[PDB]
Amino acid sequence: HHHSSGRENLYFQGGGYEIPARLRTLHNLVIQYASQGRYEVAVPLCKQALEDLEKTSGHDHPDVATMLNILALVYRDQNKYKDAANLLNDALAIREKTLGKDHPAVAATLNNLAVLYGKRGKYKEAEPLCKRALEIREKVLGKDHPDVAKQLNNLALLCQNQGKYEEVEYYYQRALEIYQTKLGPDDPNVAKTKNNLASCYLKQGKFKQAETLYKEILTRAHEREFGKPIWMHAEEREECTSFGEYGSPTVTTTLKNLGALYRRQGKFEAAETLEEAAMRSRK
Repeated sequence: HHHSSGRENLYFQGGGYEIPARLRTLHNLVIQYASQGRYEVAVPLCKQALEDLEKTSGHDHPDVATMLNILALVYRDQNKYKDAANLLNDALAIREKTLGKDHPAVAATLNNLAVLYGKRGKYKEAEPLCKRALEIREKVLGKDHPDVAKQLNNLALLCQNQGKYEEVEYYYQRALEIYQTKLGPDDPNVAKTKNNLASCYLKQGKFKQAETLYKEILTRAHEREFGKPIWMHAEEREECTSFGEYGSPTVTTTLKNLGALYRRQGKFEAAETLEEAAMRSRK
């Protein structure tokens, strides 16, 4: 019944209140079968809604673009990449024509082309599409909106795949700046963006800068519960009488990361500490 704002370009404005009930049902079935990956049913029904809609309002209409966008994504999941790119451009052309060059639906379609090219390793081609979507999101939502930040994270990983590390660090820091000011410092996106930037640092050999971000994430996590963390204990075990001295999903990964890093550093007692603490945090 409900759908993410990220897939809004696959749905009719508001209800679709004035869309004939037949075309509304036909749309819901296309969506339903495509979810189950049952493309035998999904495609004809889509081709039919497309045919039915072209008769009613012509090819250059927002609803044609909607059914094209749905179909284009079915073709992409079928690994029919060239066909998918064609429909999305056709859908882009219509949306530019009927809704404006800087409409949210346009940004959505560009983010679909960029994803398609990127997942096919055509990062250079994807990059401007992603940047146009970002210039649209800025215009519409404002330069400090969390959705503008979400977009920066996608652009930064697109640039990372091209080794453009100076642009990457900038985008990740701009996105972290937004998620820290516009959202809480204990918002999950803050830790997510930090791990992403830490990954970039790792590529570059900046192990110490990544170690810092892992520690920062693990500190605000502990300080939320009881304002020493697992890593201070790890560093204590690394350095080292009647009885012995016996002893969030975005955090469990950070523990796997810092454990991996300590191991990379050859700090094995500190590594085992976090590696064991990660296995515990998973279960």
